[PDB]
Amino acid sequence: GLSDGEWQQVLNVWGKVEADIAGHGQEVLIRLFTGHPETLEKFDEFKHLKTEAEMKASEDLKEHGTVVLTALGGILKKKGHHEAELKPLAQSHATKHKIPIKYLEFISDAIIHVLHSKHPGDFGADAQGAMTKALELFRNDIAAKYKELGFQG
Ligand code: HEM
Repeated sequence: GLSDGEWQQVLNVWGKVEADIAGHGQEVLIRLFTGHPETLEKFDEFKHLKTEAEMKASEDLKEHGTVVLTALGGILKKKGHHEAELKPLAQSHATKHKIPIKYLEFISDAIIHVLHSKHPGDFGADAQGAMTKALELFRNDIAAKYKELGFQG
């Protein structure tokens, strides 16, 4: 867990994202897909967008980025009391999309990268500490449900 002070740093940084969720969303997906090409293959509707420039030219990709960060923001705002929002996501990523936990690790690092990239010098050490914790929490709770389901990957 996170202290209230850590949660207040998480939500304060999330406010920066909300200034433009789609722009942040697109950056996260691109970092993921260029950094770990294997992840693109799980998306049937984007697997043909193998380079950064192709990825940038798709509003469909950008609306998916929007969906991803609006879901995440909604989870962060629960401050760890997220059992109800997390179970459906774990189940669908495990059973429908077949997303190994490693990919969640990847997107987690991608978010940190993007925050530093879009707000250089504005994402403090303290802020980073708290955001990291928050994503680890998220990952760890998804991990528990994967285990329940035996999604070996
Ligand atoms: C911050 C972590 C993530 C969040 C919040 C998230 C959220 C979502 C949401 C809300 C949906 C739509 C509803 C559903 O199908 O459950 C979805 C679908 C999907 N997710 Fe994720 N996701 C995350 C990570 C990932 C990663 C790392 C991958 C793959 C490398 C992935 C692959 C997919 C795919 C393939 C679908 C179906 C897509 C489509 O129909 O275009 N997700 N995700």
